[PDB]
Amino acid sequence: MPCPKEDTPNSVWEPAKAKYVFRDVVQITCLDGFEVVEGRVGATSFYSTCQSNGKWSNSKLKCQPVDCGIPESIENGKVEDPESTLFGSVIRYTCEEPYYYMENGGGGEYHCAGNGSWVNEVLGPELPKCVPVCGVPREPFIGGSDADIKNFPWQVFFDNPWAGGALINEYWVLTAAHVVEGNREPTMYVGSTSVQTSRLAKSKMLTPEHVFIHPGWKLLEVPEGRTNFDNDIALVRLKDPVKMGPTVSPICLPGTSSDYNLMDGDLGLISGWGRTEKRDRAVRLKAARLPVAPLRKCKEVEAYVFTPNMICAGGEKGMDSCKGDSGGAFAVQDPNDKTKFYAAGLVSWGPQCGTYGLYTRVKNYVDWIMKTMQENST
Repeated sequence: MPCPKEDTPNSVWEPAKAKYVFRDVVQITCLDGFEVVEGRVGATSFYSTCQSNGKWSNSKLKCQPVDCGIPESIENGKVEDPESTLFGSVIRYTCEEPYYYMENGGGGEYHCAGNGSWVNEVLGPELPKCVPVCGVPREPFIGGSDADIKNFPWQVFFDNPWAGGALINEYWVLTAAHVVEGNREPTMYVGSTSVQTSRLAKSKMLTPEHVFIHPGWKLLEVPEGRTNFDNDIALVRLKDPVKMGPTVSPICLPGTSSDYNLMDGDLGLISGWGRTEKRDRAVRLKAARLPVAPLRKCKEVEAYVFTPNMICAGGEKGMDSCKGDSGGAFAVQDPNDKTKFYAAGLVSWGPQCGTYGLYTRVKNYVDWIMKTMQENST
């Protein structure tokens, strides 16, 4: 005749009574995190009625923990294999270190919340973004020596003709305008210490979506006898993002602040496969270390123009800027972080090279760089 109230963890009954009787109707609500799964629904409340036989109409319907389900994956990241996916469970996202780090990480710890979704203390249900770590080479680096591609993972090799550039994120290569005014659809390659024309299908090719030449770059009908190198800078947007790894990763950009100004004597690394192309053998990457020198030098050899948008480097006899690929990066150690490199300069001055080098002063172009990258996103 009367209906007993059985064990009620996981739920609350309105009205809550000690002893229920025939015809009594009870509303049952599951506690947050709990549901009754029947058919296509996870019911969080329902009615049950006390029958003439003392059994409840919906006895045996039980509130169970919600399942947040198998965690979504992220690009350039992994999620540790979870012990359960039920209410209150904890998962941990991490990025592929050291080539990637978590962008404003909530720490990557998510928990299975009451409504069935994985949530993070700060991000709510948004997943972590894993973005490329810039500037830090796996293995760091007279007239110049032998290099490995690991010393300069940001080096982009251009091919027709031989030239260079620097990878600055997963979608963008930084290079000299002189290098691209000719080929608007440049062939680019990354990830190898050696280059061999017959052998290029083995080294990972980048495909250009579009080339952005700095508007201050004076265009010439006759490019071979260019006297003015002001604003020698350009951006190439790639179709596909670049996977980072021990042989490929971007280089940092300079800040706008004055500690990214250069003093005479400041050391920079240049790198490349050389000015003279070789079609019959393999050529290994080479590098050289050069001191910043005052611009008032860089005048021996009618007649070149010089602006504060240019950096001069070198000076002693055996120094060689040819080493030294066009459009490549003049790499200086970061002032706030001795462990990462940034592109202070891009290799300028066309064919002119040796003993002293000329470099586009990257710092004066940071605004234009960020603007282009943000206004040509996706």
